[PDB]
Amino acid sequence: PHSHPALTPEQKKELSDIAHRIVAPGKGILAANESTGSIAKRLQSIGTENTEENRRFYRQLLLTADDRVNPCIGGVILFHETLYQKADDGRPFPQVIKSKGGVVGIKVDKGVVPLAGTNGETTTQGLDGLSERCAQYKKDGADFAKWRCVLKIGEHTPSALAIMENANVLARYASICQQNGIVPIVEPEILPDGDHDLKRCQYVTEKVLAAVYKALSDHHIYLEGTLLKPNMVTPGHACTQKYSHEEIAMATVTALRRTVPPAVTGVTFLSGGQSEEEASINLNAINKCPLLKPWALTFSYGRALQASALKAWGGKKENLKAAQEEYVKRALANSLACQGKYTPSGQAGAAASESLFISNHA
Amino acid sequence: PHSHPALTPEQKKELSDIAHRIVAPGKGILAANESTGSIAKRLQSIGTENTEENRRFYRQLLLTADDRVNPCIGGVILFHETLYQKADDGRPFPQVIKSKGGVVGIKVDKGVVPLAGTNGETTTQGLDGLSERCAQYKKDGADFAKWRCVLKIGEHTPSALAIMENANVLARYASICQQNGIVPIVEPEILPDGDHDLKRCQYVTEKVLAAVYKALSDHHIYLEGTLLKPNMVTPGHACTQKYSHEEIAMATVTALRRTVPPAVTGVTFLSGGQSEEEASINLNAINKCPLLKPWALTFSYGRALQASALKAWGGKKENLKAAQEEYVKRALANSLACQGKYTPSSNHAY
Amino acid sequence: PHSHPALTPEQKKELSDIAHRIVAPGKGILAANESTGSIAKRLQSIGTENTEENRRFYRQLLLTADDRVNPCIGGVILFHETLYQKADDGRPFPQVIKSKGGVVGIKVDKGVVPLAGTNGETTTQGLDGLSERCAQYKKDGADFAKWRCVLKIGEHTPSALAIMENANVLARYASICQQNGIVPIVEPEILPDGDHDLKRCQYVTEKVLAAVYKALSDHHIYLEGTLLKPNMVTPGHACTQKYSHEEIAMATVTALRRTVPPAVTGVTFLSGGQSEEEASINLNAINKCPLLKPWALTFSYGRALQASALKAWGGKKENLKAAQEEYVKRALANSLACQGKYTPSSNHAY
Amino acid sequence: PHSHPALTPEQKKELSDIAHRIVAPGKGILAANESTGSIAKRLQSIGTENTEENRRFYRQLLLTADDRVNPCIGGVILFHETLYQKADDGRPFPQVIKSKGGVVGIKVDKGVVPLAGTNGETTTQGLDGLSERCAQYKKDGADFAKWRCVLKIGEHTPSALAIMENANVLARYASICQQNGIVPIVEPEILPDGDHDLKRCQYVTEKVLAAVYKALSDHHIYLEGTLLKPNMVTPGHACTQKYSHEEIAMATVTALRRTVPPAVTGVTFLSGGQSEEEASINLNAINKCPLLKPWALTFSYGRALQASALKAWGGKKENLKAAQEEYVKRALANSLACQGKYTPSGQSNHAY
Repeated sequence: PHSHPALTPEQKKELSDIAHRIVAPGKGILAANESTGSIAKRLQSIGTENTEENRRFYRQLLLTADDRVNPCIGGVILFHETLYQKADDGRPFPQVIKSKGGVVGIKVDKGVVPLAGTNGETTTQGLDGLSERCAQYKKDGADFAKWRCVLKIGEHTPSALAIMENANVLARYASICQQNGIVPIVEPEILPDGDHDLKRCQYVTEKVLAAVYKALSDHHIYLEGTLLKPNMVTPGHACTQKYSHEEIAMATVTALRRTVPPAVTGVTFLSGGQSEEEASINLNAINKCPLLKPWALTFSYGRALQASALKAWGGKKENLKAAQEEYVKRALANSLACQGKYTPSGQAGAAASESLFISNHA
Repeated sequence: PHSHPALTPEQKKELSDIAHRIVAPGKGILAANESTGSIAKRLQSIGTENTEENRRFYRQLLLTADDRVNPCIGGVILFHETLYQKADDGRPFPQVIKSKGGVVGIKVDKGVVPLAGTNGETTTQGLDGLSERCAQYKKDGADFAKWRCVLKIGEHTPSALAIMENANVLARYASICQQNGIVPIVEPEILPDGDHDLKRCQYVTEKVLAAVYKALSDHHIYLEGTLLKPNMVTPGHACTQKYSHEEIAMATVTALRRTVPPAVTGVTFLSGGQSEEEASINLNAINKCPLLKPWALTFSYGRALQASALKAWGGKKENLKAAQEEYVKRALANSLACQGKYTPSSNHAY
Repeated sequence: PHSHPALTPEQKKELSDIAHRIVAPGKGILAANESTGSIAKRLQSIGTENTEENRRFYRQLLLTADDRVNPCIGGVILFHETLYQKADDGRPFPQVIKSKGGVVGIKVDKGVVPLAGTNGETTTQGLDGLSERCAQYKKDGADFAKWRCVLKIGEHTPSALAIMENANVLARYASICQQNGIVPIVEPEILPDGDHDLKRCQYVTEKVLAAVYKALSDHHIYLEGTLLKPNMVTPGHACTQKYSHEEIAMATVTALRRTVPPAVTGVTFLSGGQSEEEASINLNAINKCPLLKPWALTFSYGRALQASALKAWGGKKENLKAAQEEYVKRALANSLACQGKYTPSSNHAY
Repeated sequence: PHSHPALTPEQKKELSDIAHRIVAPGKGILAANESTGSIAKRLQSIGTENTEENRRFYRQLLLTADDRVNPCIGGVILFHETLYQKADDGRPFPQVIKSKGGVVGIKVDKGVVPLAGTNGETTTQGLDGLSERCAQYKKDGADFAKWRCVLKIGEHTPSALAIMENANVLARYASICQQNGIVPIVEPEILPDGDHDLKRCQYVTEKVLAAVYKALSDHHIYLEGTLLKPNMVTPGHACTQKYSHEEIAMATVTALRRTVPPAVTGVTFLSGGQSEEEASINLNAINKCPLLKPWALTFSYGRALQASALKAWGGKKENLKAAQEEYVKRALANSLACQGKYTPSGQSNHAY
């Protein structure tokens, strides 16, 4: 019951200042850390070879959009490869991101692994030598990190074991990050897979988050120097009953109010299969919910920000302008949504309404 | 996991409404639930025989203070005996309390008991037949309850066992209360005894509250239908280092912000033996602290509201008026305090 | 962590000695602690009024059987009422029990209560004032106590909350008993109700017992001064698949080997609705299981020891000898069973 | 509340047979898994250059001792490098180990790392890619593994976080091993450093082992297919009070009886810095303790088996025989001790 300060006042100030800059009013996160195995399917959809140059070019396309995205993007998450690549003008991507007022993030987990004795459940690995990697990434320009755990709703899931194990490992990952001046984004994703309804997702989300913050407390984590990346509370993808955006918003904010301490600097929602438009409309409704919310409620989207741009590009170099324009459109929209000032209008492509849901392959 | 609704929409509405009424803006709680045993020493200090009549008169004196206290008192905690007594005019005390706009509370725990194998630590008893008692109390005018758990800061305390057992028994007590329409006030008091500093109190408070809310979650407690009664964060009574009210306020608000969910309707601070003036000044600083507070921050005082009144009374019925005047002044003072409008005359460092 | 001895070497020796005497080779326990409301149906089955005198007579009938039962009975559990009744010769029942070489036990729990937010799950109450009660029972002749927690196998049960809460309350009960020189018998019964199979009962039984002993550790419980009363591992009462006695024995012993520390003095199995013969045959197979068992494996039966005697009696004083004869028959059968000497006439698959 | 079998009957039988063979009556384990950095200190103590060939020669010296050690050694733990080395005749070391009746073991953890917010406490890393590593080692001749967690007795240690985290990681390691047919040896070592007495060590050992087995249960670990490598229960090194071997044995067996389920196949004690003779006398006393012990109580020594051999060798090829003789003597002495038949010649429980 004795205190052995894990961080110093200076270390706390550095972590808190970083977390606040990432989720400053009107700002959100662009999750462009897709691996080669993942980005491959993306490039394939538009019939493009999955080469290092193509991946480089595509990342450059998103990172070098006009200055209209500056007020919209507070942070950009990159994959190891991209952190060490450069734009056509020789500027390292981390430098390109910062020159536009954004903070650089890096994925540090090494994927999910199966939990023996469970019904298809998993935990995440990547703690080995994480300290040394964080210290090096910090030097190379990164200020925050990404780590994803995955849970699923079923007849016997998520189980007591899965919840406890995933909560404990997130805490370890957060502790090591903070020791190296890196803001950890805690990500306990609850998949939308299944036919459960809204209230069931809310119940599970509440139990999961209560377990996550108890674990963070046991591990002496500095919450002001962290961010939370949860799933919005929605019905199952196969649920028959329909709900409005106001209901999803109310269920989501209620779950958070019952589990997330005010000390947490911000919440950056994951789209999880929602369409570009659907993701923006819900984020907006959440920010308009009548209930009191002591934390920033913004975005951290991957495909929900790139869908239209990826299609507009098509792998054709002469379509750069068209591609970037679609990206900019979604950034501005979400910027307004994280402020509760978004109202969808006329020119909203069909690709923006397409469901980006993919059944969890396992 | 699978949900088995512990409460219906109607039941939740009831508990939430009661909780909000108690901690409404500018309002607090008067803790007058002392037992014959715990009130003994006090009547002794003013040379007054400890008889039911004298107790009834004293309680009457506090509950019948003039209307100036109405906007100050949102709740009143009574001891079993008092819940069934009447004022001179024949009105049941619960009725007197309600007519002045206050909510009636009742003490339901049965005291602390020693935890074998610990360095003098305890847990609290009172769960047996608690359901039937809450239903009976509800029928007789009570809408919220009090249950006190006690922890101590020492070389090896509070231990892992004490923190875990006290947090678990508090959840059981809360569960039973919510099934009978009674708002449970969770009170995990960490004594100020000792020579520890301010940062050590903050550390222990953070760990305790964290354990408390995890246990409330495991037991499916409806937070919006509860209140929290914690100790303020301060140095031990024997600490040689000095701190300002602003530092006490910052440490207190920071600790709560790191553990108490926004859904909790309100926080009613225990006085923990502080003087009337000290408990008021500190509550004021807490409400003026810059940090954002998603819950009401008010009072739930015992001696911090009765001290001067008990003295002015001294058992003399002729002192009624003088005694009530003292109580009215502390009620007004704390009402301004819980709003940050009272005046007697680097957060990264936490 | 730091040590703060809950017991002295003398207190430990007293508890260990008591525990060993109860489960001495060939000895078991007679569970005759049925309440008025529980023995009511037992008496109406034989058209006998449920009066204090009839209950006193029936208990006397069992407690005063001839010396043939002495070597078979190491302990007898009584209900409050019976602990203060006397046989026709004026002798207090606790004296009658001790005079035959048996240890006296007393039921101390206060029944189950519903756990809010669960699918009909419960926990057990009775801790309030338990310390004073144990001190009094000790003076009146009791050396061990009984406390029953109930768990059920279902689609979503037993839940994480039920397991944790029941395990925790059993630990509080055990701690209080040992502080008063009373040997606590830890009873986490998993009902056989349902259509689940043998493997499912073994799984749940394994998870519950692990939680029970982690709890007893956290609360500093002296295991040598305790006994365990669990359910045998069997298929659900309505399971379609059928199993042999050897299978039941293997599932039961394997489950116990994976969770019960060798320090535990003994295991006294509950009958759980099994017939008199069935309960004896299963206990016999358990003792013949070709695996190492570091603890005594005996019995603590209620109806599985009284069924025939109760019927033979039929409420007629003229059938005293006949009734006791039936009791002696089951006492001898189980005495042989707990030794693997009873005759009515690939463990990696677990 | 539902079961989803992590292992099949065939997988359980395999893990169980391996565990029993390792701790069969009269047999123990030789821990020769020192790393390059660790072995450096050992070689430097005898003025010998720390080269691979020198390490190979030394490991060979122990692995090729005469057949007298056969009934004494049930298992041999190796470091990665040694698992892929060969004897002079060209035979792989794991082949040499098996031909002499021993089971081959491999160290799989990746060392300790500091736990932030604690008073110098740590946890252990090494889970990343562990499943692939175990499958590869199994194929190459390994049947059991080693993973070491370290806890320390102090003013505020072991803390709740340290105990909980170390117990959890050990369970993760055990789970992955069993999925690959490798028997995991759970090693929660409590350091003997400090001036604490016998009672304090027993208390701490009891609380640690309780958390360890609760964690193994939560992760669905098959106990019959595991072994435990705990510290003996002794006073701290700086403890002023003196104790007999009988008191050390009683406190050790008492702590184990109160926490280790009888389903555990065996207990292989670590020497924890004790002298060669001390570790043998205590192991013998532990086996003679007048209490019921439902599991095999044997050894898993490093320096308590190599101390004299390393010195007798001195790094000189001409001293091979003299060096091997020293090793054999300790192997024979401990073989008797884990049976309670040890002798210098060569042939109140309530107070705890």
